[PDB]
Amino acid sequence: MQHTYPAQLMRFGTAARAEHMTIAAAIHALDADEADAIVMDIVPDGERDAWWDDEGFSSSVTLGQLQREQGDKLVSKAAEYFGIACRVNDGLRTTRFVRLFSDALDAKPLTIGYEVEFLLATRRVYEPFEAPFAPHCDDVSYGRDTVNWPLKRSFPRQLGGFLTIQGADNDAGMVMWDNRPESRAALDEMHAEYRETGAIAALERAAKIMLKPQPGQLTLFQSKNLHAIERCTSTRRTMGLFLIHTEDGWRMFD
Amino acid sequence: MQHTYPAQLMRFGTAARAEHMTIAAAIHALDADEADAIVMDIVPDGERDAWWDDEGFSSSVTLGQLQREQGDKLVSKAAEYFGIACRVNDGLRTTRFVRLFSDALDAKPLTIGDYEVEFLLATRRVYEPAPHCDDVSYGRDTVNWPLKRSFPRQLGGFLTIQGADNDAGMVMWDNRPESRAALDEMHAEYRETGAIAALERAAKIMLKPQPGQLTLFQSKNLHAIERCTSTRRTMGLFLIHTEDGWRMFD
Ligand SMILES: [Zn+2]
Ligand SMILES: [Zn+2]
Repeated sequence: MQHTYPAQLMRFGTAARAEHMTIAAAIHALDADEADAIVMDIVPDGERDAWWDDEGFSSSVTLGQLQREQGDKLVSKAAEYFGIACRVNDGLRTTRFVRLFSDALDAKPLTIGYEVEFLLATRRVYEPFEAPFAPHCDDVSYGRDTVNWPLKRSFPRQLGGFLTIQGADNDAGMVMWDNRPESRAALDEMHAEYRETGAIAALERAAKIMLKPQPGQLTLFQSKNLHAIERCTSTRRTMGLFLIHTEDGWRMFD
Repeated sequence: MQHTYPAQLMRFGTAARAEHMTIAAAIHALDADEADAIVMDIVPDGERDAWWDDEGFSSSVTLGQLQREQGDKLVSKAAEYFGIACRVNDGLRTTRFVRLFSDALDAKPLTIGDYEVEFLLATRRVYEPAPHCDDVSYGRDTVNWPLKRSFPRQLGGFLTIQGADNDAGMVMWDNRPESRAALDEMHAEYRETGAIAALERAAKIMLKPQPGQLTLFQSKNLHAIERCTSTRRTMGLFLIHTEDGWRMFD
């Protein structure tokens, strides 16, 4: 039997439901399309540093970075990505952060193929950047090189999960819109519309959820929805990964 | 003081030479284009199984296999190849077989990459009862193959552990196909006509590696393994002499 934690469950256009839930229950609600985001109070004050300094992080290419590459550069970056994951996952799988999900869901690292593992998770440092802050979505199928990207299947309930460790001075958080771009090319066009026009005209019609996750909070959300992290005024630290629910069970990757 | 061994040194059209050399000296003779192959007596008759059974092999995608993949399957098969190399190379580094080269040449695994990751070091091969050549740059999917430099003195190196009863060996021709497309074209001629016309009057070397012998050769030359009547077991890798030093991969 599992720990329950204070949770706020958010759906577009609706007041947040406040409940005490297990991690597996929050993840089930998302996978059932019963929530767009859930924010949970996981780590109490004073214990936040221990999750970051966890010895399993000790010893970085992300899948989102791998997806940007094309042709021979995608072959060479895939070699870096998969070669690295194997060096670092032995440590990551022991982290309290990764164990949150392996325990709750019986999750395992996503594998390709012999089977070799995707990278499990990343610690993320956000340094002050004076920009709009950047809207993107995460979908394991969204390689820029459509032909040569080898994960061609989309999971409509793919989740992002990140635990906030240090918050920015200005309390920088996340905006999530009711908009799901259909492909990497669609996001890539949206980026060009932003840089030229300062805006994304399609968004002025979309409902948005603004989230300000605090130190110790885990934010779980449907990562296919467009979203963006606000400009930070000082250092923000988070740890995160993504989840997909496969025929063989829950799988984790970053 | 490094080990010294009996070596036979072959060169197209010239008499086989009998020398006695270190592994480093044999490799440097090939790398100076002063031999096409060298066969050396390395492992004494009582000791061959122990090389096969080295604990460093306790743990199957090769570079040659990866080369034949195209498009998304190339990216997927590359993920498998580099992922496996990460798993197994720490063991492989400790094997007597890999150490022949890392000791002789200060060789290291070939790397690719912002972060450097290793190619697979070596493989043990079991043969149970079409000529080709090996060049690191000869991926079939040329636009997507990331290794663009050809090394003219690329070597293959294999130690024979168990020989076939019919004493099946290796033939090399003085013929160096210029890309994977050239090789695939010759394959289409062998299949469609029953030989490769260009090879008829080409100089050839016939090798008959025995158990305990190391065969080092210039792998860009077309070559073929003769058909075996019984089980043949070998351990093998390739060498290229890069800007950074000698690098091993399979
Ligand atoms: Zn995201
Ligand atoms: Zn060969």
